[PDB]
Amino acid sequence: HHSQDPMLSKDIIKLLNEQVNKEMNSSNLYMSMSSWCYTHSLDGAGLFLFDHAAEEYEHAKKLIIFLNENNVPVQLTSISAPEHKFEGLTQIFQKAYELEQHISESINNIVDHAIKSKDHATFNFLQWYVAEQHEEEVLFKDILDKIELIGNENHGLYLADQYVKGIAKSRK
Amino acid sequence: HHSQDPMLSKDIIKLLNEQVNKEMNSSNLYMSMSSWCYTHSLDGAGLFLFDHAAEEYEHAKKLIIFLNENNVPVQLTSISAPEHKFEGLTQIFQKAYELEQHISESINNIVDHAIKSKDHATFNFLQWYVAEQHEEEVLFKDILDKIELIGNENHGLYLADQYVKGIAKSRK
Amino acid sequence: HHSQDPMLSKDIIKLLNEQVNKEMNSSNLYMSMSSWCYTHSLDGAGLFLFDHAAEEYEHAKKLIIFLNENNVPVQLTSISAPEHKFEGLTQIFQKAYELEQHISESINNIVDHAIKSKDHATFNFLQWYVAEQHEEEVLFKDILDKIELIGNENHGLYLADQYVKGIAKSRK
Amino acid sequence: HHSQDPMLSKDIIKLLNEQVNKEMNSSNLYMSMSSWCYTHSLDGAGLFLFDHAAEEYEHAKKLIIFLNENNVPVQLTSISAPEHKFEGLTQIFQKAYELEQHISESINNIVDHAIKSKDHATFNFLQWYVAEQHEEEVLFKDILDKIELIGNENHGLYLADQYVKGIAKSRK
Amino acid sequence: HHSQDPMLSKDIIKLLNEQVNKEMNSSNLYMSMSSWCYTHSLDGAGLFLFDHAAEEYEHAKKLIIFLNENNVPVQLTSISAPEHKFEGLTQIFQKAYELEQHISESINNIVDHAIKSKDHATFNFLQWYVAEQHEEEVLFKDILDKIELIGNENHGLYLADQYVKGIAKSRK
Amino acid sequence: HHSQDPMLSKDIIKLLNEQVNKEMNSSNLYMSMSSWCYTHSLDGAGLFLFDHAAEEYEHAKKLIIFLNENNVPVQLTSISAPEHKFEGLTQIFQKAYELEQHISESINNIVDHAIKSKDHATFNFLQWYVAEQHEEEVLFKDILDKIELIGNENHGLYLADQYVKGIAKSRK
Ligand SMILES: [Fe+3]
Ligand SMILES: [Fe+3]
Ligand SMILES: [Fe+3]
Repeated sequence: HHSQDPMLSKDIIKLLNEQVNKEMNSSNLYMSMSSWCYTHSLDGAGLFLFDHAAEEYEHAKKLIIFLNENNVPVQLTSISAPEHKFEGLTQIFQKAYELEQHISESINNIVDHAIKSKDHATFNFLQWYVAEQHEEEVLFKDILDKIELIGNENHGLYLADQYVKGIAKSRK
Repeated sequence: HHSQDPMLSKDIIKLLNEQVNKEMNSSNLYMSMSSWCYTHSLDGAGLFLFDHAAEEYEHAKKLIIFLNENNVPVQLTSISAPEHKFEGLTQIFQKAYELEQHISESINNIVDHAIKSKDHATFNFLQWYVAEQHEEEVLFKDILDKIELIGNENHGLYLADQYVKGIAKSRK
Repeated sequence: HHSQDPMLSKDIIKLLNEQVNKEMNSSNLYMSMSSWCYTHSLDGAGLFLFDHAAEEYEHAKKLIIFLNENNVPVQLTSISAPEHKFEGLTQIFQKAYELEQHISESINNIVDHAIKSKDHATFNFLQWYVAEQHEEEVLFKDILDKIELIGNENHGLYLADQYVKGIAKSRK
Repeated sequence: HHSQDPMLSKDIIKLLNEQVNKEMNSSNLYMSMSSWCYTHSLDGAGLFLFDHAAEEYEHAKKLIIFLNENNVPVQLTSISAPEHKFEGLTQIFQKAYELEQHISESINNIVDHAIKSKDHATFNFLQWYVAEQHEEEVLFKDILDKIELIGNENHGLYLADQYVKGIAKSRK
Repeated sequence: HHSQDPMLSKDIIKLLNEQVNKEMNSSNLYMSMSSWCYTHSLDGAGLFLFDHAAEEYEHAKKLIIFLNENNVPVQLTSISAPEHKFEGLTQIFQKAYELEQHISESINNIVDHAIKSKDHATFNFLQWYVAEQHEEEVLFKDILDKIELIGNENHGLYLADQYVKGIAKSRK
Repeated sequence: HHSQDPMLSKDIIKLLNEQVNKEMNSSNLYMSMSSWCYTHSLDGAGLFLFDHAAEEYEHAKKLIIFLNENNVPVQLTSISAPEHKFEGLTQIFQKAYELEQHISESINNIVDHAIKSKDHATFNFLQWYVAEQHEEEVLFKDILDKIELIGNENHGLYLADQYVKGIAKSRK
């Protein structure tokens, strides 16, 4: 039996497949960061990072669904082993913010390419992912600002972790 | 600051971390199988395997949560790129059933090691996973039985797919 | 008394008027394909196609609305008689799939042209149309995939027409 | 496979098909009339005529449904480009009123022919259409009467348009 | 303490801050136009323009919120004293329509610069403003059309004002 | 057509017009203060100051409405560019408190003048603005006291910002 060919172009397909893989690699990094937090008495950040990892996995799932609906093969490659050694809460969120910047940029690249290809079906699809990612990027900026404002004198780590715990619970 | 040590023993920790990575590998193989289905007109199987893949990741997450609560560092390894090429619906489900059999034995091995090293907190936490995994294994057996009963003469494939679609929709 | 000039530019105006006429054309072609179906015992496909025709005409209306609100005169041209002879269920849905592909492209062209001329009012207006059209194009791909999976052995036509009836009942 | 032959007679079939084409032609004429009004600061009449154009299209769909149900092929022919230049509001509604009288007459002719041929299934079907068309004819007569009562010295045009706008909102 | 850098580029920041100040200038011109209306017995126009001025300030606030969330300093300049003298209702609405045209182009220019520098978070945030501004521009076109249709012979002004009053009350 | 003259005296008119302008200049200063906060990791104060700016703009709007109702021309002059450089959270609220004192005094001056002119309509109108302003002045005193009580050792800025954030949210 004959199945219709992929409804997207080759280049867009490769970009989307790679984006799936990035979100999965993010999801695992955030779980590793979360574990670091949980095993260094920072369960606030641990919870926050664990839930954020599931958001990133949710993005991968949504990209997959869009691939499936366009009859495009999802070609999953490996998910890299995440970094597991960290210096502290601040460094974790500094790395997290940098990652979220990289992810926003990776989406921009696909969106841009959609515009050049005049693939507006894909452009239109992504816009929801653009908006969501922007809010995530802003969130990590805010958390990082806050961790840095509090500092790590005496009870500062505890205060930071309680602040993040509040965000985790708010965003449920 | 001092954070308490891991509350489980070295050997249990190794088995549990192995199982997390194993569930993640399975999850991605199911995603790949799902995509094959979606790109060969079998959207019922497609959906079924997509939802099943998501549920295997949920198992990995549940193990991670248990690890975190016990102050055990999660050790996420690289997740293997799944097989992308399959011969047809029957062979996907034979390979899936065989995988679920292996996952059931993996879990049995951890539970056995818990009994033997007298870790009943772990024994007890795992029971819920034993029961859920057993239902998943039976389900794959039943799907395979049905695929084999229908055959692929004439519109056997369509019928098999619609049947699988019904299962997927009833489980949501 | 003086009425404000058209709020869109000449090129955009022409492309939008041409799209109005094309949607009217496509509506009539789907009506004709629907009638073929109904007069050859395929009332599932006849309903589906009738309701789709109605929806093409709704797209026409929405374009007209946008033209009116911008003080742009609507220039309806002749609608040519649609094709009325067809070879069968598969060939109708093959043709309709190709028409949907062509419509998706005709819209991508308008959108590109909006971007190009910085008419973002019109870009923003079209995005709902891009989204809807994508879902229609996807739907015809899925219906054509299912018809080809089922085939026209024995009661294949019946099964395929009943599947399409299911779709039609579901979309209402 | 054998599909049952048309349930209606040749003559009725031709008259119903030519009525479908007339209603589609009317719909487009009404759209063109609406556009003239919207582009000459007469949005009351613009709305009114657009909505009336949609209703004429619904009449065409209902005739098509009847044909499909009787296993009669629908034969859509060319729909001619409507007139797009008009002299003013009064002329538009004079021309519309004349068209509605012609529409009423063409329906009367089909009903007469059903009686002659003792097609009472058709006669019975047409009754709802006779009733609705008479309501539409009266409506156009009433709007024309009001347009002629108001005049176009001096803010006559505005008052007429506001009155028509009131009707459009009331009927929807 | 270190606070993260502005998340947007220099050129976008300049365009956005320019737009904030531009919306504030417009807002005050609308307030001034409103007052002229209120002091020349045109309280319908008065209300309409007051509410519209308040809504332009809301646009400035929405831009500011976006700037704040991106860690971009808001640069508020002096806001120009508006024109206080006008010739009449028609000339107020001609000048208002011309302003809305300019505001629509200003926004188009920012959106275009976002596409070009691949800032889609900004592109995406702005779309909502494009759509709202388009509706505002159409509204001013429609009001001007109506003012021009009614004229100012006899109680044309009263009628125009009452019409505008109706619009203002329906939009609250 | 003849419009009634202003129902207020010249001196009161000039005072009220100036008060409109002061509240607008306040609104923009508070937004500048708010931006400073938001770009120095103080989003609590940023939110609080942003919302307070909208309260000040609301006062300007209410003064405007009273002018309009008395047939008094609103003669808007420029809104000065606000200060944008600040040393810290304490200095911001020290400047804010001083401003609120100046604003309370400016209202007293108009109220006083109303008493001397025996303009009791205006005296009565303002009393609501007197009460509101007094509560605002007390608020800034309280916030300033609190910021000064907390200090800016280690985590003091964070604690102050969280305290203010609590007020912002309370007052919504
Ligand atoms: Fe399983
Ligand atoms: Fe009148
Ligand atoms: Fe505007």
